Amino acid sequence: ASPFRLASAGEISEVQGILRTAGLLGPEKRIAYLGVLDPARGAGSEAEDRRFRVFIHDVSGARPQEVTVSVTNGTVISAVELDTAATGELPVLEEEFEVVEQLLATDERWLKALAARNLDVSKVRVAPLSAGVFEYAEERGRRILRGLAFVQDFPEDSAWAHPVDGLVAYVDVVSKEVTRVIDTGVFPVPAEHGNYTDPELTGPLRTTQKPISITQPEGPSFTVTGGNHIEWEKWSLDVGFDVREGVVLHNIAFRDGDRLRPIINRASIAEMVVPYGDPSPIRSWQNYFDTGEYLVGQYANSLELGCDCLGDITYLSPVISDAFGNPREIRNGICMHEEDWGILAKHSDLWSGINYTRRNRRMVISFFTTIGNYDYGFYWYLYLDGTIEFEAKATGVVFTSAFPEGGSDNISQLAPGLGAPFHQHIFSARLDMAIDGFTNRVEEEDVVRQTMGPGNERGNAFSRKRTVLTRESEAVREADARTGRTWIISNPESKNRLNEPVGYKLHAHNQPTLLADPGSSIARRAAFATKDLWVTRYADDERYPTGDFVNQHSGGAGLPSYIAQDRDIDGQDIVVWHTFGLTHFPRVEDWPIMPVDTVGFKLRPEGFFDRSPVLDVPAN
Amino acid sequence: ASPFRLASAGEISEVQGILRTAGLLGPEKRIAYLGVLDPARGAGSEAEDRRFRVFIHDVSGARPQEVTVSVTNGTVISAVELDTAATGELPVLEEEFEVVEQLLATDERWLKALAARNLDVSKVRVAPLSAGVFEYAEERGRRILRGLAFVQDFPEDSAWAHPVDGLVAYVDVVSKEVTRVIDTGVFPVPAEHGNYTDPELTGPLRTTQKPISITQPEGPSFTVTGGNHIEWEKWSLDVGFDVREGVVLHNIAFRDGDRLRPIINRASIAEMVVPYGDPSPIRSWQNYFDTGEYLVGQYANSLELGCDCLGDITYLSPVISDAFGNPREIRNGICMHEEDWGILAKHSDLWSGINYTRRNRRMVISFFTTIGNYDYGFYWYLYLDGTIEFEAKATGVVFTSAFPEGGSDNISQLAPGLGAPFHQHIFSARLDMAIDGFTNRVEEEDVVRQTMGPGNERGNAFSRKRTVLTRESEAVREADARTGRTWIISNPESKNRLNEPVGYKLHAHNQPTLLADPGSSIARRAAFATKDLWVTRYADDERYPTGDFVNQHSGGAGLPSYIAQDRDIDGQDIVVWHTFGLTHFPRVEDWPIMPVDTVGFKLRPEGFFDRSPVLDVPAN
Ligand SMILES: [Cu+2]
Ligand SMILES: [Cu+2]
Ligand code: NA
Ligand code: NA
Repeated sequence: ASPFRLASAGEISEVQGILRTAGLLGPEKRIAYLGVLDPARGAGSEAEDRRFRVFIHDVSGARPQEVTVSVTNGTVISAVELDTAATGELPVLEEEFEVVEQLLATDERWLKALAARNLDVSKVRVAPLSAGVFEYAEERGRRILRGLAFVQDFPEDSAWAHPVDGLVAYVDVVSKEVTRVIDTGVFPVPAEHGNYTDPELTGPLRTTQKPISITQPEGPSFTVTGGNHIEWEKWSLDVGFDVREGVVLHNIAFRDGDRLRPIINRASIAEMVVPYGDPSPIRSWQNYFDTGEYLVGQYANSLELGCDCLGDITYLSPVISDAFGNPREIRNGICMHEEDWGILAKHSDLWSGINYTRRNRRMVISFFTTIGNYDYGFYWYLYLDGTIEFEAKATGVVFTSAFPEGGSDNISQLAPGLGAPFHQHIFSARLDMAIDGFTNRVEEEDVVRQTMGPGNERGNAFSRKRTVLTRESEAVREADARTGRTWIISNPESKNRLNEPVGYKLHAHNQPTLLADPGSSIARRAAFATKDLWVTRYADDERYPTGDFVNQHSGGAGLPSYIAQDRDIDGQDIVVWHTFGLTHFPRVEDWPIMPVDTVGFKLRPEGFFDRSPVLDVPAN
Repeated sequence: ASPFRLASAGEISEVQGILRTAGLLGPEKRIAYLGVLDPARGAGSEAEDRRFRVFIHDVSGARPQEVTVSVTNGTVISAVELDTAATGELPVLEEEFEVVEQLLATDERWLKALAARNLDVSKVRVAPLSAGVFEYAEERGRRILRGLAFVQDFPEDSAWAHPVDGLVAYVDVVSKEVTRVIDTGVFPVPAEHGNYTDPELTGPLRTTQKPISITQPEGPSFTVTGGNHIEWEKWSLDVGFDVREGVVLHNIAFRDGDRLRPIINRASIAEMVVPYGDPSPIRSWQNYFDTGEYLVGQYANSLELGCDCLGDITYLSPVISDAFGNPREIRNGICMHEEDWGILAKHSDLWSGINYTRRNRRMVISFFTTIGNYDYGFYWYLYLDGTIEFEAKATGVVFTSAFPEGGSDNISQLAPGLGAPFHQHIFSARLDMAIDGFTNRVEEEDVVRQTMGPGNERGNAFSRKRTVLTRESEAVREADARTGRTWIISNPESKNRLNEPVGYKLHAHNQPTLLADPGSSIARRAAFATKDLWVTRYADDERYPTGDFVNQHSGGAGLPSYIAQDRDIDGQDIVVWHTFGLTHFPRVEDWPIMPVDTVGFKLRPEGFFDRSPVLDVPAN
């Protein structure tokens, strides 16, 4: 009965039926996005009204539509025609990816370029990539993908080992036209294979690894009710899934004695951008908005027991829509389990003679997505002591190019003639905060160094300072690792037993933010990525830091437009947006398949509790 | 037969006999430090000579001595008398701790201060703390401890809940005189108890945690030979133990095909300092050098199976000397085990149809120490992919004070009337590098942003730059998180298959360094803590960043004096010293016993291998 339950196959089928009945889903229509809307602000509100948001593409070239449907009542609530040259194109459809290689295989400019390189078109794979917004006026209002070529020597070959540099093509996937083919010159195609299951490359497999067996003889310590409501070691939350954002956590709360205390109303990764730093015209347009352009939940993997998730695993299998409105199950797409996490607290006291040790554990909620060559794991952790942490795991195969004779300032060499362009992987976490309720504020905390002198005669004192962010115009903040800068989200109307406002402290990793020139297309489209922390006043329609329609959309939407409203955020319903990412200069060890690298953030209680919340953990 | 084997009980007994017969270990003598010396540099050192270094204290006031003995030959190699006003006092003896409380209990000034506060002297515990060097000219050349008082209401009570503020005493522990008693005023003694095993405070214990069973049905994947030589998943190393430094790793190497390739010759935590930032004269002198002043190895815990170390555990039980030269075993003082570490690499490839997942593992070497109220865990990790990581875990009970009426800029409130002064925990890792051999150099790597313009028309390019550190005077470096600064240790004479020098990259956490005023006593004595990275030329006698005799040394010893030699470090035998630490503003949740917080660093291969080193890991 919970309003936060996962979408069911029947709900998606019913949305299909409602759209069909309304005349909105004829044979020329495709569903590019479908997802459940969260309840509006208001305790109780409608007893039950499940509403869905749909983006509807038209393959004949007519204008697309944004539609909201009530599956409970069987009604279309609103339907608006979109002017995509103004507000952005819809997300890329899975069926449009296949179009690109097929169209290029019959284009005489493409065939001439491959013939000049002595390449067989039947062996050339084309990576179909999002287009962005650059200097090509004919692309405005059209759905464009750009293609880069790789050779596959045989059907099981890793094409990523054999980039065809100097060549790029642009394709209109609705009119099925190749608009431009650009050939800047022949580069040798790197010849070494990158087949990481070939015994010639792996050598004999290790025989030295003995098994590690992780079991839970009495089952796990968490309970799952209503399909997706979790209770674990005083935590309470609902696990959602959205085709765009992937796993979404709702209603994160902590049972403190007899009271369920809210902490975070909604937590998600609301965008992720992968900008490339190679100025070659073959790749200087290359920027993936995996969330906003491709929809990461759509490409979620089925996770295999014992390989992907080890231990006593509970799975969720979320349902999404295909392009025609039929439900599709992602079997075993979300893994949930608890993990031992070392020592929690320990002290051996000389004076009392008491020796005390307790162990920690964490609850893990994770999913993995694959987008072309890259594979990303998204991990949410809850700890016994009240800490909440997010970790992204990046692996897969690095995107390759030729390595130029004479070297490069923007490309790493991985193998003879094989390069890997520099790039970043930058995430935006949207944290709809609810620390003890919705009246919240953000303070920036810096360490304060003090000068030796009166009142500090030995020059040892140091302190800290907290600055309240009171309006959106002052709530765009940068990291400062040297001064230990953190941000505290507090509730000024809820005090702990020492009469201090309860709070949580956000600890960032302080990695570099977006490196592109501030005047670049990517800096305008991914403005969120240029600053570490943004705070906005909550609003129903302010969902993504890049806006609703990211594909081929110029600047003008998203966080810079939201904060211009300069709303009061001092003791209000607020949303924290945290930018964090990895800057990747590829190394030889990343080839031919990359070991996991990680980045994340965490939030720790800061006077939220009246004392340690884990004094009641037993010894076992 | 290995020169790097742990010291045995028999070796320590031989040292005792040698000292005794040489007349160096009379009844007035105490051993303040005893440890084995590493072999001198020599790629052909065959004749085994086990040598021990000893610091001998004299309780009657005679000059202490530094002695080197050969246990192989049964001889005293050298014995030097020390002038401690010049070169520093010897480490604090465990037996001097109790002397402070006993001497104060009969001092009329101390008793009068307690009587004014209505405190029973039999209930007053005194923390005996290191003195440092401040304004008191009468302390130069004398062994001083300073004492702070806490009330224990009953024998099993946590005295840390009841600090007696406004009172401090100084004690000469050799002449057994109380030199000063300072009473700055009466503060209420906080009355709430902090007994974290009292059911009245814990409440009923949780019944919700179900067991997690971690077993290795075929045994562990590592082997231990010669007592302390580890082989695990291509790694090879020796696990040493020193009473000052604790666990020391020797001869870290990686078996790459047919070659055993050195990486690090010796890795240790060579100092750790805990400076306090409260300007009250009761505490403004307070700075713990846990390694240099107290010796963290001698307070190592015996680690309990299933509580401290969980899984299939292999223990080492190192032997140390007591104050009279008798061997003392620290039973189960070092835990060794391997742990599952999630996904190592993963890719699902559309074009080849191959789905690939591999799991990661790490080898863990750990010990725990207790120094008064604090407990520290030291963890070294080796990963399958060549990564080396260190993690310190801080827990225990925070050091307390009164919380002043009207508040404080330098103390947190934990409970009614109970404060916790601000402080840091700063570590120095000493990494005697040996990347493919001893000819190494360090480069500083910064991200480079590029401006939009010719050759970068779309404003997307970015790059990096590397600066070689060529002499010690230019090898004192600061972090810069904003530019992604890392340091690369490479061997300019050993190239990978792409003809680039092999290297390892040091990734710091970029936490704040020492906050004290640069003119302060602590900044002079802990100068290492003021900068993130130091590089020196290797020398046999440059062991600790703070010098050999840290206790009551006036300042400048260790790294500032080593660096002043300005030696060539460009392609030489070099040592990297990395400073890293936690800045602790105590929170309510840290009381009455603190959940673990962590800090560390890691090193990752950077073109050390010719491709990923984990292609031969099986699916399992
Ligand atoms: Cu990358
Ligand atoms: Cu601390
Ligand atoms: Na909110
Ligand atoms: Na070295």
